[PDB]
Amino acid sequence: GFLKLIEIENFKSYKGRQIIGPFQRFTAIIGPNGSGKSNLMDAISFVLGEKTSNLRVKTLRDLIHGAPVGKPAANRAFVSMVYSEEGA
DNA sequence: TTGCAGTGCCCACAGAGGCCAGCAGGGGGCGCTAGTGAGGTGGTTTTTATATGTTTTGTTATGTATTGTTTATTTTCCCTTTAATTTTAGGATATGAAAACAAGAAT
Ligand SMILES: Nc1ncnc2c1ncn2[C@@H]1O[C@H](COP(=O)(O)OP(=O)(O)O)[C@@H](O)[C@H]1O
Repeated sequence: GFLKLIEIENFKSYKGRQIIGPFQRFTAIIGPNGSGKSNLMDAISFVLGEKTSNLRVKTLRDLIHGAPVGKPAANRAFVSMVYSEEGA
């Protein structure tokens, strides 16, 4: 089928658990500069798995919320997707 | 002797014509002068002409500037040869990141 929606925890300006909306056949993510939007794609690649450098980040302990400043949100992060396919 | 018919003489006063002064006619020759007219001489200027001085024009010589000339040092186009310099593996490093182990903590 396709990807229904994405769930993030303590990752790239995403405090706590927030349910991102369900994804239709063609949606879009729009916002001004520095709004924290490419990080959604970074999480998509992350749950798919890829080396840290292409996520404009090193050592993979900087990916937690608040880590680039220097004060992490916690030592604990979830990311989770739900794939929706036909046959219910 | 006389009357009558006819003659002689003396005068005189118009009568007449030469004499004469007066006076007017024509044209000959001289005394004198006003007023031009022309001709000759002298003065003046003047005008042409001639000679001298100054300046203007023409010719000659020297210096400067322009054009040309064979050098002559660029200069620049064209070779063959290096001296950096770049590119391609090939090995080694490093720093990360899972992975396993060991250490609290809970059940
Ligand atoms: N964990 C984080 N917490 C807070 N701010 C962050 C965090 N990671 C990145 N940022 C900052 O958020 C800003 C938004 O950029 P980013 O999140 O990368 O996405 P986008 O490029 O779509 O704006 C950047 O200045 C980035 O440095």
